[PDB]
Amino acid sequence: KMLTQRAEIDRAFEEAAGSAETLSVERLVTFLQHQQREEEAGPALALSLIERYEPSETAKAQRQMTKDGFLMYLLSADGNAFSLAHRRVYQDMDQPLSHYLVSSSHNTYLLEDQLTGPSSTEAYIRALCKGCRCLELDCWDGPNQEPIIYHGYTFTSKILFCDVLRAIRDYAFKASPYPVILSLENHCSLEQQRVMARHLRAILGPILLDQPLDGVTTSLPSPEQLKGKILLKGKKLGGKLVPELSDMIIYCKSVHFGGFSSPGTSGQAFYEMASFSESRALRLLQESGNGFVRHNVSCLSRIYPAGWRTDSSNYSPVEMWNGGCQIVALNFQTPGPEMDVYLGCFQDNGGCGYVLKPAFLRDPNTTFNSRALTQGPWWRPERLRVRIISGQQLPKVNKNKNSIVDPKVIVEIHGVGRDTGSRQTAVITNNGFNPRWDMEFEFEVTVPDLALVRFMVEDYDSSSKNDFIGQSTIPWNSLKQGYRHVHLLSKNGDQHPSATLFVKISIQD
Ligand SMILES: [Sm+3]
Ligand SMILES: [Sm+3]
Repeated sequence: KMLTQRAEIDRAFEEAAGSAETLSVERLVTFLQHQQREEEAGPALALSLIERYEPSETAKAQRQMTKDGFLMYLLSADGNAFSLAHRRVYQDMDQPLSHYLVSSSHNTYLLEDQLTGPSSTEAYIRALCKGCRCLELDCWDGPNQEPIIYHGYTFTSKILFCDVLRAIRDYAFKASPYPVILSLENHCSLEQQRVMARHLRAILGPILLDQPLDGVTTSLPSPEQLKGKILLKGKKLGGKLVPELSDMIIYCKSVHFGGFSSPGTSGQAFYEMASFSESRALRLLQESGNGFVRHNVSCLSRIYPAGWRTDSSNYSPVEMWNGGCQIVALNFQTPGPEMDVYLGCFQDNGGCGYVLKPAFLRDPNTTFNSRALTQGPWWRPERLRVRIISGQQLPKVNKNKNSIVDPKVIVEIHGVGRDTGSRQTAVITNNGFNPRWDMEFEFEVTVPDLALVRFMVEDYDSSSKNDFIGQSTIPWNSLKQGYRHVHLLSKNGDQHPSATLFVKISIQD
C-alpha cells in the first residue's frame, strides 16, 4: 500500500482492462499493438508476457494479466524504454570496419588526469569491461630493458607494458567477442621495441593478428572476420622502427592526413588510418562535409581529445559520429554527459563495441553533410512525445546523512545540429521516492538515425547547483513506444539498484 499502489500504474491498467480487474489475452494484444505500438502484438506475444511476468498463477493458467503482472511487465526487460531486442547483437557484422562505430578509449592507462594522475592496468580492465574495443598504450623506454606506459613528460604514474598486456589479454573479450584494436604510440628504442614485439607475441599469442586475411585485399575486413582477435595500430616501415614490430601493423597503418580525394584517382588506403584532434575534425567536417563522410566509408578515422584537456575532460562524440568518424577516443575515466551519450550509443547492438553506421554513411557516393543538410534518405523527420510521468526510488546516497532530494527530469535530444534540443520538468520539492510529473515534452527530429534520446535526473540545489542523480541514454531507433520504464544508470554507468522513470513514449511521422 506504499511501495506498490502506483496511482499511475492503476490509471494505465484500468485503461487497458476497461472494466475488468484482469487483462484478457484479447484485451492485452490491444494494449500492446496500440499503446505499446508493438509490431509483434498478437495472441502469442501477449501470452509470452503473461507466462513470463504474471505473478498470480491462476490468472496465468486462465490466460489473463493482473495489475501486479501488468506492472511486473512494465518494470521488466520487455517494459524497458531500451529495445530489449537490441540488448543482443543484431546488426550486419560483415561490413568493413570503416562501416562501424568502434568503442574508443584515449590514454587508456590513465585513471584520472593527464598530468600528475595514476596509470593503472585497472584502467584497461574497466574500459574493456565497458565494452571498449580500441585501447591506447603510450609506449616509452623503461629501466632494465622493459618498456613502460605512461603519459610522456608528466608526473603521471608509470606502468609496465607487459603487465598492461596481460590485463588486456584477460579482459579483451569478456564483454564482447569482437576485435579490439590496440593503438600503439611508440617511443621506445629499437632494443625495447624488440621487447614490445616479444611481449605482444608472447603474452597475446594466437589472439594477435600477425598476418593479413586471404581474400581481403580491397577493403578492411569485418568484425566477424576478426572476432576474438586483436590488431595493432601504429607506424609501419617506410624504409627508428623494428621489423619485428612493423610486420605486426596490418590493417591499421598509422599515417598522417594528406587530404580527402574520393575514389577518383588514388588517395589513402583502406589499411591506413589518419587521426584528428577534436578541433581539426570539427574543421574538416565544416569545410569538407560529405568529403569526410565518403572518406570514412572506406578508411577508419580516429579522433582524439584536444590537448588542452589535461583534466581528462571529454568532447561530445555525436558531431564526430555524424561525419562518419569511427574511432572517436574519449576519456572513459571521466563521468559526464559525453561518456553518457558514449556508452548509451554503445549499449546498442548487444553492447558489442561495434555499431553499424546508417546506410547513408556507408555510401561511398553519398552527398550527406550533418552541418548543411539537403534532401535524402537521411531526412525523415519524426515527432517524439515523451510523457515524464512518474520517477521512482531515485538514488539518495549522494548525501548519505539522510534528508530528502529535490528531483527534476531533463530530457534532451542529441543529434545533428538541427535536432539538438532539450527540455525539463519542474522540480518536485523533496521527494525522490515517489515523484510525479505527468509532463509531456515534444521534439521534432529531422534526422532520427543519428539521434539519441537522453533522460537525465537532477537534484535541484541552491547550495551546489542541481546535483546529478542518474540518467539513461537511448539511441533513437532503439527507443520503444507506449508505456515504458527508464532504468537509471549511475555516474559510472552502473545501473542503480531500483531507480527508474516511468514514461509514455510516442513517435509520429
Ligand atoms: Sm597518447
Ligand atoms: Sm531537499
